[PDB]
Amino acid sequence: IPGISLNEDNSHYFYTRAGRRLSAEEVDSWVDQYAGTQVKELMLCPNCMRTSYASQVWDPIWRGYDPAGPDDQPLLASLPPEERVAARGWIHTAWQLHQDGIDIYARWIRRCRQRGISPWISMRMNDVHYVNDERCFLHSEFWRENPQLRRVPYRFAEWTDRAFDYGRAEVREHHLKLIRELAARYDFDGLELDWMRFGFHFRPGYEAEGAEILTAFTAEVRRLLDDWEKRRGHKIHLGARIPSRPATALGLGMDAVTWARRGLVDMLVITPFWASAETDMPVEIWRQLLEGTGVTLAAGLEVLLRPYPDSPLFQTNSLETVRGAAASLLDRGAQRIYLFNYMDSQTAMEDLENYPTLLREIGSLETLAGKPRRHVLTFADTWAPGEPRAIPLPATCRPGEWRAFRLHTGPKPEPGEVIAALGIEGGAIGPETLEVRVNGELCAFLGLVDLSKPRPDFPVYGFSVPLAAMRRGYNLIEVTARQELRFGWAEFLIRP
Amino acid sequence: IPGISLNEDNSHYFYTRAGRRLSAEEVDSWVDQYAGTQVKELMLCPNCMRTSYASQVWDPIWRGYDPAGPDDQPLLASLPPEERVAARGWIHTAWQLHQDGIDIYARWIRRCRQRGISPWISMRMNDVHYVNDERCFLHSEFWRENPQLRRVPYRFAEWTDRAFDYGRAEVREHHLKLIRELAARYDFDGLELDWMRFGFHFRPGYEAEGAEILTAFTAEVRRLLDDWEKRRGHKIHLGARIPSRPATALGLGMDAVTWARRGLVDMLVITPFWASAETDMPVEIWRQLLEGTGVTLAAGLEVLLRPYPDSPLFQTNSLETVRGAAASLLDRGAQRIYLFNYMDSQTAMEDLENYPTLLREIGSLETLAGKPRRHVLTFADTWAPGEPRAIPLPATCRPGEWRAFRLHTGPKPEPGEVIAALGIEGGVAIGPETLEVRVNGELCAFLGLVDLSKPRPDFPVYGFSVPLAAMRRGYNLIEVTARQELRFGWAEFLIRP
Ligand SMILES: O=C(O)[C@]1(O)C[C@H](O)[C@@H](O)[C@H]([C@H](O)[C@H](O)CO)O1
Ligand SMILES: O=C(O)[C@]1(O)C[C@H](O)[C@@H](O)[C@H]([C@H](O)[C@H](O)CO)O1
Repeated sequence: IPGISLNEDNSHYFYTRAGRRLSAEEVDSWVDQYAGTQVKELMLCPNCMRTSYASQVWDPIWRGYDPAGPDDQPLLASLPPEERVAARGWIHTAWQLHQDGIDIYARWIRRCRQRGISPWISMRMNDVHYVNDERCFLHSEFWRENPQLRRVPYRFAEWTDRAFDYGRAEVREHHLKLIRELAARYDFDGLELDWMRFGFHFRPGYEAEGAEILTAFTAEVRRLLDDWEKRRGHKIHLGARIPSRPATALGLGMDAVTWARRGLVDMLVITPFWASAETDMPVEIWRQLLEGTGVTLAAGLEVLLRPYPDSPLFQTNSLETVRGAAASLLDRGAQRIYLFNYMDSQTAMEDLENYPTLLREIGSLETLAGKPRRHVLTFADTWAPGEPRAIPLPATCRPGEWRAFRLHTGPKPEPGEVIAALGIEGGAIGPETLEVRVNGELCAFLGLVDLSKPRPDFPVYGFSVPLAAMRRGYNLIEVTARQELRFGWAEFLIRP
Repeated sequence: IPGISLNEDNSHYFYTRAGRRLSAEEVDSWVDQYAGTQVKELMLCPNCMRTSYASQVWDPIWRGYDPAGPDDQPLLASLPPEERVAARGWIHTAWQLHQDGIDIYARWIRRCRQRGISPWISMRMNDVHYVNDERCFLHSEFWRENPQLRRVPYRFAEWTDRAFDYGRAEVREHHLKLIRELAARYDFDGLELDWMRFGFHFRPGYEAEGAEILTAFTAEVRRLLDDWEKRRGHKIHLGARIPSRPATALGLGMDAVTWARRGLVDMLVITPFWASAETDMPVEIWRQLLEGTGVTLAAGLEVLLRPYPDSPLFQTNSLETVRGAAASLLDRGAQRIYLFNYMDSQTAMEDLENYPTLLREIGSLETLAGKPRRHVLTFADTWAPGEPRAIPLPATCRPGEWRAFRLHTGPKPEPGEVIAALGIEGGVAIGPETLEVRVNGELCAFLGLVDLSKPRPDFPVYGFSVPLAAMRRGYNLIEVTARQELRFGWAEFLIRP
């Protein structure tokens, strides 16, 4: 009964259905796969710097597009020939829908309402994909012509260096124009301000003035949607995506506790940016901060599952690791599981065969109960400028030294097997090279563990955990090495 | 004004006044030095595992002591000779006070009231100094006979591995006996439960059950003081020292937000353990957490000022660096600056001549305005078991890479000089263009080598002149890129109005 909020990105549908000539019936069929699942809300993203619909205030993705022309036309000249094909799929499918008199977002909203799903619009507030290519098709002409509106003029080390500065009245006006348009065009249940595309909105050093500035913006948005409530005759929700820790969120000019205490929002999605799902987020701290405000707190998953920022492995979550992250977060008081980049194809779990089951299981502790789950150690990808970073892996243990890893495993396990699994990097070990304890109790050596994906490219060794040692919430692995060893992977496997 | 809370530890007075014969008048005079300062409360600590007063429920520090005997006597046997002298100064002075019918805490409490100072008792909840020496004088017999009550039986790698397990009913009862005696013997304005000596109270992995346990314990302390409030005829406050970040505080079984919301405590002191003062603590998050509770939030300073955990430097704060910490934390909304280890001698600021000035300035922005201050980058020394650590220094910048440091420098500077000062390790001297330095994106001019007064590193510190208008209220962001590989070991803002 917490349920699932699921995000469809601005590009996916147009890329993956490219070359078909979609009937209204096919377009509608896309909502149906989520019908009768634990999905309460579809968060339909219509935009990056450009819209995928036929906007009158912003650039549609096809601004500059010659439908009858060759791939190397001006709009696409800047990509290599292979990506021209990919990008033209998105551009051409979205344009061809428009020419057919099909508004994909109005169709999806109307289909959502018929199948008993609450339809949301989620707006990217500051997308910067491929801003290293200034002639790139998916940039607004507003962006292209106003380099003086970028947050970091003195350097280009990162895409977020060329993000819009919401410190500028013209940047806030530009984004308010789209919001005004979306609220007039579409009869949604909720607008979501996706601050986490890409989370960086201000000059470095200006984030405190920043926090005042996004609070006043969110209030003007709330007052706008109030007026539309009278025009639509129903309640219209305002939500926001924000970083996973309060100090990083406030540090990036997002004071959500103020937004919450003032009734500017009624839903908040704590999340990482992209580099990995966080399996461990301070949900109970947020619940205390948000107490009495009646905001829905949603715990945001990402599709990738990676042990540390510099890992060369890029694989996704499986049903077992999502079950792990969901069991844990629901257990900490998350009032929704929010999925991002978990779409029906291309950007999606690698075990796509299990997507129907996933959408029917991870919205409730009751449906995850007695089901195999995996609780993997990852990291927070997002930090405020100069904010000290806390990255648990990789971690070297010298001989005679102790290291501890805490992992949140949500509800006390059902009867069955519990394994503490540790990945060792650099080419190793015997049964006594590690001494392993969970909550102080000695674990038996099991041997090499045959992990299914996601998995590291180095040996993972299993330690058997006395079932009685396992506790509700955090469980503490404490290891000592008799040989210098570097860990690059840690999880609990639970098999009821 | 927010003002100052100042903690007197359980051993300092007895050590420093050793061999004097102390009359009631001299004992009282220890308070007077704080009279007319910005100090509002003195936190009088009467205990480690042993009491410094003549307890009837716990071991006094002199349990086993032969007053007439030599230094080489059972109680002191375990120390080497030159530490016997020091320990014995504490033991004999605490004992001799008692023998003369002087209850030092009763005299200090009484004298606090005469001087307009609010008198508090601060209990050490789980002191573990020298638990490596099971024979040591300062351990309780209860601790010595009951190794099965310790929080980590399977290794000894840290003093906190031999701390009491507050998950045991026997450990709670042992600690509640002292509290019950403290409330009956001393008519104090408040009790502080100092959890932060040494912050580690539960078996590894038991910290969530721990959280319910310390809330229930706190609640019995409040119910006990409610009774004494009727007996004594005035309000008695209850406070706690807890970690500096709410995540770390809850991960060690301290759920202070529950204590506040339920009306158990009316002062929380956020603090490091010891290894350094934190110049940067999330005061705004704590104020949001504590909103509408009426709890006083005090920002805890320690006397050491060190740049990273592995630093071999062990220099203290100066007046300039406490001015800096104080300006910053009051400007974020601390309702008290709380001083631990800033005593009148031995455990003291190294520039001790400036102690009277410090006590009349750091408790208000008004008394800090117009004064030179230093804002130094340090680190948080305390982290919950398995909790990932965020430690900004040292930081290595490769040629063409950028590195950011955020330092909270409180109110916008008055007109004057603002220096971003950066210490570079590894026996390198840079040029004026080896570093490009920016503050809130504005290009800083090269000043040269800065002449720092202590605390200072033992490597060169290079000054960058910051345009005044660039300096912002609160956090100010140093961004640096190196044209040669460098390691930073120090960062600070110097503000000279
Ligand atoms: O933001 C993202 O994490 C992402 O959703 C990932 C997805 O795999 C990719 O196809 C889209 C796409 O790059 C944008 O929609 C273009 O604007 O972006
Ligand atoms: O905890 C501390 O930081 C400290 O207060 C520091 C001080 O410099 C030292 O003298 C005392 C003493 O070690 C205890 O009082 C023993 O019980 O400890």
